Amino acid sequence: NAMTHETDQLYQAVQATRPLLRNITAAVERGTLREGVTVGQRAILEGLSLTPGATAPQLGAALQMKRQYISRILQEVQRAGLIERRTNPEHARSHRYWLTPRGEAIITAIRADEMAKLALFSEGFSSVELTAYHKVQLALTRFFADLAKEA
Amino acid sequence: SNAMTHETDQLYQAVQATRPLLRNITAAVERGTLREGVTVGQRAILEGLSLTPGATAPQLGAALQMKRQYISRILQEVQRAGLIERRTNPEHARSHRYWLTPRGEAIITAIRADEMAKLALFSEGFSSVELTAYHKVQLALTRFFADLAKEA
Repeated sequence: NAMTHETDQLYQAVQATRPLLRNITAAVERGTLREGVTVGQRAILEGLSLTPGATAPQLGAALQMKRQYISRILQEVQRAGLIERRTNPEHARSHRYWLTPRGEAIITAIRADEMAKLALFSEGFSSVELTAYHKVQLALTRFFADLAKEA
Repeated sequence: SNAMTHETDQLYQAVQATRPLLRNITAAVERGTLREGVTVGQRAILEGLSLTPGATAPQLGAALQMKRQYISRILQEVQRAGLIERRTNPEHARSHRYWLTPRGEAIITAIRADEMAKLALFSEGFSSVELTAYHKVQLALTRFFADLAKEA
């Protein structure tokens, strides 16, 4: 039973993952709507910022999102003039997408606002505490993945 | 890039892991629950009734932050499996109140013992100070984003 206090505490942290994800999404949306876009649209803009010229299937794999969802969001951001499609002379059906200057400006603004807010949050903790958070967060992700594949 | 960029880039990567983490937790938990013959959703209801014996379905819904349709579906599954029972509510007949059966009790106990033993295995890889920092920052982040969502 010597580990009980620690596992009770860790379980409480693990249980906060679900409300945390809901709160991240809702907080993110506050910032994205100021730039006229949704959270889902932001995800696609961030994806194309990271990999200019990606295909819809590639974006789906990178963002771990279903084809249907990627397809809908691509249409929304394209209609809004935030991305453009260029021809793919190697494989014509493999449509490739790039941010437009406006889409670039929007995702840049969103990211700067988000990092400024993360900086605010971080001011309340030592870098040692935050580094421990990161290490444990990633190790838990790994740990549960392994249990799901193996146990 | 100002002096905080390294730290916020790292924290951002941690925040971004929240979605695959929740997926992986759910998948890992399901491995344990199916060994005792139940699903993850069924486990959530058994755990809720373990914590508050005699709860109503709306009370469980509020405690678990789940929709009434979902709670209703799961309550039927566990009742059909003989894991919970409904008792009469002579104060408000409409307000059905539920309790674990001894079988439901055995199952959720077994699931919880297994989950905690696996959390202890994980925890062996870290100092208690690291894990405490994780808990503190986890809960502080939950609050921080809640506040942004309500206020910004």
